[PDB]
Amino acid sequence: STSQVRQNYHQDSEAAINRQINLELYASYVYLSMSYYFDRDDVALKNFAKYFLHQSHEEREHAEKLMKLQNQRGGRIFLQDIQKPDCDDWESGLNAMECALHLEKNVNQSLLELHKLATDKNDPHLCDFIETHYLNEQVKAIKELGDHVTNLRKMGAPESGLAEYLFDKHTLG
Amino acid sequence: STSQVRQNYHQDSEAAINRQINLELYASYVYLSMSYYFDRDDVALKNFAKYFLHQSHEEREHAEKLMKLQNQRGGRIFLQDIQKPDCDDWESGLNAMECALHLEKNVNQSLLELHKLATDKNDPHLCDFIETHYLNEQVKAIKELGDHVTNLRKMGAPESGLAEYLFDKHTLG
Amino acid sequence: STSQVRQNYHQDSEAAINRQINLELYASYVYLSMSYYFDRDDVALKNFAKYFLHQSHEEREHAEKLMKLQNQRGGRIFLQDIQKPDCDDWESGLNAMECALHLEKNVNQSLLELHKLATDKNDPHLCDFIETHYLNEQVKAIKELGDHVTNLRKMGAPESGLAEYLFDKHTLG
Amino acid sequence: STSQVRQNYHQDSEAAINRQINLELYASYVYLSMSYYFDRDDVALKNFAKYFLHQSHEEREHAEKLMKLQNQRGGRIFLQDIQKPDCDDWESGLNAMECALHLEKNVNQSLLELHKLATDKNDPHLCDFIETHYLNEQVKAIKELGDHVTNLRKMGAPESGLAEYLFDKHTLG
Amino acid sequence: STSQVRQNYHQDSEAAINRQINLELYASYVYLSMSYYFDRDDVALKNFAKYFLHQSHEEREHAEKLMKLQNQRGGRIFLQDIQKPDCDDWESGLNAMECALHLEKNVNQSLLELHKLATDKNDPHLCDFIETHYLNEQVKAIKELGDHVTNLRKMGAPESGLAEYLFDKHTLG
Amino acid sequence: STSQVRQNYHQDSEAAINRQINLELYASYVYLSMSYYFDRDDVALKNFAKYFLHQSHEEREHAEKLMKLQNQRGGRIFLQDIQKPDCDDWESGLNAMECALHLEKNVNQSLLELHKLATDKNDPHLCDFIETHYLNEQVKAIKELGDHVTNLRKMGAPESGLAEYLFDKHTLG
Ligand code: NA
Ligand code: NA
Ligand code: NA
Ligand code: NA
Ligand code: NA
Ligand code: NA
Repeated sequence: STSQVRQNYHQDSEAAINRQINLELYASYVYLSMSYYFDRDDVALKNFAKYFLHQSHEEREHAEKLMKLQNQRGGRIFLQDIQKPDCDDWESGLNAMECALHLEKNVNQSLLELHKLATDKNDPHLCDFIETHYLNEQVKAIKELGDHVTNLRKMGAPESGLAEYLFDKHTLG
Repeated sequence: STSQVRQNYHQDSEAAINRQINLELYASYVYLSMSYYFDRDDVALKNFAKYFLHQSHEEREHAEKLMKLQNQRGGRIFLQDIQKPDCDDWESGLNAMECALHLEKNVNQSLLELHKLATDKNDPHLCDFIETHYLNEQVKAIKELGDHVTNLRKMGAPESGLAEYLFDKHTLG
Repeated sequence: STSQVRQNYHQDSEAAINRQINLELYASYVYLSMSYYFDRDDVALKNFAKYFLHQSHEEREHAEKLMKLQNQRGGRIFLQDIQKPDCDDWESGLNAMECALHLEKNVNQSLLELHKLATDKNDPHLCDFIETHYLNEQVKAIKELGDHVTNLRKMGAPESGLAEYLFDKHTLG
Repeated sequence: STSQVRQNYHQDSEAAINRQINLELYASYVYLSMSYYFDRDDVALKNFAKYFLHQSHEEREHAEKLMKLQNQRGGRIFLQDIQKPDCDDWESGLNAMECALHLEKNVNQSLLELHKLATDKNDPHLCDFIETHYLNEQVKAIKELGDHVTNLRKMGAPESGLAEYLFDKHTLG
Repeated sequence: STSQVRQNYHQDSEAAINRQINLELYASYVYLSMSYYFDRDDVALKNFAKYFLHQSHEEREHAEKLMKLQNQRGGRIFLQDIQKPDCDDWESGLNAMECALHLEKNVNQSLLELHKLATDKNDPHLCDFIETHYLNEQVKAIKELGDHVTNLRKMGAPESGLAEYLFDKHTLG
Repeated sequence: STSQVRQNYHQDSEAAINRQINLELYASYVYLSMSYYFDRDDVALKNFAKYFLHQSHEEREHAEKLMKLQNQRGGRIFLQDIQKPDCDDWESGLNAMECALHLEKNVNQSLLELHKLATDKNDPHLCDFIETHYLNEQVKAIKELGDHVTNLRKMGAPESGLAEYLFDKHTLG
């Protein structure tokens, strides 16, 4: 019943990897919802739409890399429903960037809890996998979203529709 | 409240497009689950894994094209949870191909019901969108999966593990 | 007497690196013996021979990288005899792949014990050297050998000589 | 007052990163002083001058990478005076290489103390940043300077001015 | 004790060159502090950060050219501590440009005092070195910073965060 | 039990080929030990290290060519332990070259005894294999090592560390 490849891979780590797969698929779905909000004819910011669609595809790659890790270590993937995002209408480019920053901090907190579990189960391959492929990516994503929120607030968003239009052209274009 | 672009787009068509978006995202998730089943070390058929991962990414493109249509016609996308697939373990390459054929026939039946609704609401742009981008794609997908099931059964799958290995190398490779 | 470069490098870590050098040279020698078994005229599977000769040369590179680490940290290499492999005749391609999987799991267990010693002696350079250059290589090697054993058993090896011939041509060729 | 990006970044780690920035800027300044000592007309070893000027520019890049890390994690850089180096006249190429080895061991000891603090504050992103970008660089720098000191002493430096001239041409040229 | 190359190089000129080396290293350090202020997530003007980091590296080249001059004329470099800059937080892009203009005028006044000393000691090689490599560079730097301050004030900085964002994109980008 | 390919291949020749395989693997291991001695920070002669590592890899190719010969003639390879080299510390570049000359003369004496056995068992294919692939290689290796020992002794090694440094740069570089 145990996989012939499994070695030093605790059942609690296997279950935490399955929960992280679901959270990465959920973040992919939130960014897909934000992307198509900015494609609506009454919002119409195409480079915001492009930026969040690229983030949706990168979160799906993060989930597929954890599914490959679960099979490489001999664990078994167990998928759950992907809940729908908490908003349908994201209000403004600034509000969506602030929601993305909040989501990325939540994903980063889950990865730090997974690292702590891997360290407590003395699984250095899993600790290094999370440090190499996920933790610096999340620090860079959080710093980029914080810079975007700071620039939109300083330019006068959300009240200034000129600010979001020019940020869409000069920063996200 | 009505979109400034909306013309000849009935609320029942808008709701049926939202249900089809969810079904395409669900099919993407079923094929992602099949792909990583064939990547397990106790199944180990890499070209089956590749074939179903490519199908998962194509179903996500089908869902994003319907989200773009909903915004082009001035409807509003409403997302729902993506339910987890009906199986975790798909048994054999033949059983997964038969499950994919069943899923693609279900998706095709939903598209034929959407076409019938668009014809009854006299929406020729939506009828042509479904004929141009979805109905022939589904007939081709169903005929390719039927050919794969026929070849695997004739070669002696699922009992012959030699049959699935050589089908993985010569048809899916 | 202490090297002028030595810093934060405990004598127990130096001795464990010398034991790991010997185990990597021993694994190189086991794979060289398997390679030339499959080159015999009464076994004659050339791509099995090639696959194990490539593994023998990669294990010698693993040993030379640990010898370079021992000199970079100011430890002193102490070599021991390389024992001959436990078998002369490896029986079949499936039996040799299962023996290789067993050997790679043993090498991985020794590397996990070396990581635990480096963590207990607070030597983060040595922990990171082992995570960066050895632990993911071993997880990938073990998953590839597990996939090869699974495919050979499903195709009907070792009893089916047709199975090993076609695996040699289509997977290892 | 807390940065919007800050997560899992303890104030003691932030202060230790500010001290390491100052030590890397101080090492850049020591190597700049050594470089221009070997450019004097009464010392005149141009490849020693080039080697230490390249080391000065690499230590400034090490300091700027830690300043970028401090902003990526939401800490605040606080700069201090850069003290002048302990020598004006470095005596001979061998004495300067021995002083560089001593300086690089001091920088490495400070990085090992920073790693230990990051491990005690459970900050795996900072532990991995220090292992990935600093600890192996320092082990390589210390082993290269130890090899240079060994070769200059064996060739008869500092008493043999022929030894330093030929080392400048054949090893540093 | 006198260098074999020294000719027509007065001890007061040698000491003034050592003070100018320290001032160029201090200006390099002020611009490095400004650069990383604009890289903070709550300021986030990347092209201001790039512009001041380039100025920091050019001031270090100005210091190294004066160290090369001191050795070419047979004087002896004597380094002093590099004091930390007068600010940690530079407030806004306009305030940092005004501080840079003030710093460059101070550096230019020191170079004009060095030229006057070289003229009073009848050292035409040193007068021409300062005119050729430093005085026109400083007039160009001061005119460029004055143009930047004028444009930022006319666009409405520092109160208009839109002004600094668009200046960062169109003038410094 | 006799191989279907075996013809004119006496059991005493088969056993002598197995002993020569072990001696070539032992010489590979002695040269690997010499290579990493010259990589130590207190010896630090990189081109001596490179020269002996290349010799280690060439002796492993000599052993693998005799394993291929044993299978081509239908004999059975029987491997034995590879004993560790007689020294851990090789003293100086001259002493290691003299030890290599002694080792290569021993390998050549074993090959001349194998040729004499093949001639006494009237096995001209094996005599020609040894003349074509091994005897002139050994005469060239012994003459090159004798030239290296002569040059190092004439330059004043081992007492002159300048001699070994310049031989490492001009002859082995
Ligand atoms: Na992610
Ligand atoms: Na579809
Ligand atoms: Na290995
Ligand atoms: Na450094
Ligand atoms: Na300057
Ligand atoms: Na040989």
